[PDB]
Amino acid sequence: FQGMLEYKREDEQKLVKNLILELKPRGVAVNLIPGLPAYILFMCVRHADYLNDDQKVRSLLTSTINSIKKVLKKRGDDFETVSFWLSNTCRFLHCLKQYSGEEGFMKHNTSRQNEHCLTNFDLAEYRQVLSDLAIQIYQQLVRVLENILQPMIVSGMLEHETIQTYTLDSILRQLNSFHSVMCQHGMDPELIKQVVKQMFYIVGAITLNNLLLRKDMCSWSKGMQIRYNVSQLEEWLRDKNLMNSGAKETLEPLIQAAQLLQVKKKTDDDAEAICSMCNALTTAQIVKVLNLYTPVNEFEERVSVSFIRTIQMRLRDRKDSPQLLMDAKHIFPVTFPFNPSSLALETIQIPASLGLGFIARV
Repeated sequence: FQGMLEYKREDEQKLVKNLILELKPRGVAVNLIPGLPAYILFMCVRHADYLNDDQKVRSLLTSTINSIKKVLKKRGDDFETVSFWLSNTCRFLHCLKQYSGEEGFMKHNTSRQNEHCLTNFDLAEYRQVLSDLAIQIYQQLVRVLENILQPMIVSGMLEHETIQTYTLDSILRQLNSFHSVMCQHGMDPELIKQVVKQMFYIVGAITLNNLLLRKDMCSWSKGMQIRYNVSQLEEWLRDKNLMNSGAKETLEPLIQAAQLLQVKKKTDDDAEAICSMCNALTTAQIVKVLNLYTPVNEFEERVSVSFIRTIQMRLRDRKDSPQLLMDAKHIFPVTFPFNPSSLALETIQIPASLGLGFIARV
């Protein structure tokens, strides 16, 4: 057994139907072996390459890419399905690299993986197409994230009192559910990191925008509440070993506005402390918070106009962005760094549960 799979030309549509269109991401086999559809499809590409059959290679790659697009048009609003196919598209791309035969992708191969490289076809142009597809799938993934998270944020980060409708705990359970689905799917760790940064940004940007929009959100105690909430999100990062994901950093402007809500706002020293601390907020965002600041406790006092004027004067030369509200729909641009797999293709078994009886091991 050489780690290849053969199938008849006429069964190609049946092949992508069972491996892609109708393949359930919760299937027991694809859970035991994350990436299974990708590997099976790749072992199919290998046999077509071996036969030197250009029509068959062309046809299979096209049916594969088009089937993935078809699943995402149909079920693209379901996180599990999109996550599953971002992972498998990525893995398929990795395989085509790992086993391309190009010496640069061979650095981490075993001797036996090297024997499995493609020999007749340079598939570089397909790789580029696949990469672009993953970008689009990733963008869909983030939009699904945003759609589920956005109704949870104000209620859970701002309105619900966490220090004596959605709660912080709701948000944290969502984040967990997202994370564990991606882990189940075997998504690249480096890509999970980016999804997590993106999620933290959504949470942060929506919370901050509300501060910039509502007087009843700008008090000492809200600021206190926001810092407490953030520290829970940081603990979530810490527990997941995601402290170098960049996700903490996306919360920095929110943290500085929450700190802005809490500090002294009367003296020139207070004016100066604020300008030193708030290096991740624009002059516009700073001045907004100050203008909106409305005491909720007796120990809080109104920010005077002269104080605000003072703060504008100190930031006169800083040349900030005019930005006020943040785009909660911004997507940090993503990369898919090559991630070679240690799976031995010759060990791979096609589970009867996939209905692939019409393909043969070679």
